[PDB]
Amino acid sequence: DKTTFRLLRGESNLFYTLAKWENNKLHVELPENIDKQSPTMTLIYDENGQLLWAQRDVPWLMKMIQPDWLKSNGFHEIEADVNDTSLLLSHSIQQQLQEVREDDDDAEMTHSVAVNVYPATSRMPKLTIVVVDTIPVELKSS
Amino acid sequence: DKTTFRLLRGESNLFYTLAKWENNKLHVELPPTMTLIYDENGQLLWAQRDVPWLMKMIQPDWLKSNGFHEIEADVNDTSLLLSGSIQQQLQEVREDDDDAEMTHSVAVNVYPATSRMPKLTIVVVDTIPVELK
Ligand code: NI
Ligand code: NI
Repeated sequence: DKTTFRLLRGESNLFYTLAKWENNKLHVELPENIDKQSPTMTLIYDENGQLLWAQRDVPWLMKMIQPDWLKSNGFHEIEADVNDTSLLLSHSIQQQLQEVREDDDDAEMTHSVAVNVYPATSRMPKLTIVVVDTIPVELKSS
Repeated sequence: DKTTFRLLRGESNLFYTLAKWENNKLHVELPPTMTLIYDENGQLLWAQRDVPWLMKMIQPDWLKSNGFHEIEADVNDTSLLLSGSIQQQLQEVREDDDDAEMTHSVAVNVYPATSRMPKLTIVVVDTIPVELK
């Protein structure tokens, strides 16, 4: 909750820091195995809500992010089913998800989402960074 | 265990975001943990507190890659990691065995060189021992 919020807001900063504008475009300089260094998903939008960069293409995830949310700092929650939650990681969370599947394969998983607004800068346009924790809330205890 | 590393690596990304390279020197802004920052050759550039016994615990091999480790320490050394709140619990551990051994979680994170910073390795240590919550 509070530690989730802080660690998610902290990952937003890492990506902001590592982001650059070259060739009239946004690029992020990330270590080789970023996906594996953290169980998070990041998206980066402009002041008008247009996607500029996605750690990956995640349809269900992109329809959950209400444009409204991009105009202010916030902590939200989105929902996915076990099947989508598992593609977010596609390692041992997989066994746990199978266990959720054994009792209810239509089970809903809740994911925390941090929205961070960055006012434009001399070397950086106004930007909105969105960070989604990929470990559902129902599996945190483990 | 797992969230332990995630919270330590969060304290690490913080220090990396506040960091700056000016006058050819690393510049660090002040954001239960202790942080140390090293360069590409594995030389210390900054320690949040100078704790000699801890530095000799950070195996140079660990600075090459991101990783999660554990280091042992007696009660005298663990209590030197805080200057002292938790100190009270440390006194009763000491009171029933001055040779008690303490474990501390250690997160190592590597940040590749870029166009605003050179390759760094930030090391974060959980100052509260594993067996004291
Ligand atoms: Ni179904
Ligand atoms: Ni002794």
